[PDB]
Amino acid sequence: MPASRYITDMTIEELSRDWFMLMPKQKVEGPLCIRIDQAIMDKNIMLKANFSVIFDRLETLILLRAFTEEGAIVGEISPLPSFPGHTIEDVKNAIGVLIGGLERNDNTVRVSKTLQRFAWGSSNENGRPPLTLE
Repeated sequence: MPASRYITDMTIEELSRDWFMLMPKQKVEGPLCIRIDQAIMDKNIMLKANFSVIFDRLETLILLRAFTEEGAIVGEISPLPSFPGHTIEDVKNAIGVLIGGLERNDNTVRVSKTLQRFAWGSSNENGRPPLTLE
């Protein structure tokens, strides 16, 4: 087997940090459950992830986290433990569903340097349905 690399893009300190959603919205996207908080607006947020790597691409996502430049965890993409054999194809879409929710809320988000060159790249999700009024 070729050597499998591990990206510790986000720290164990903040990975093991307890948090909640004040406006919880649960999207399921394949083997990856997307956490969307509808209240988090006007924030500068970063899409960070720890994962295994093979052939210089994302092999299996261990965990993905969305948190502000404040450090406050406002969202997450939790890989379901009952699915240990998922592809980078699943992950790149999942990142963009999380981002899509952040876009609706009107934040300012950026994807991690790692996720950009591994998963995101050319195949990037785009779009924001505006939060309509009555």
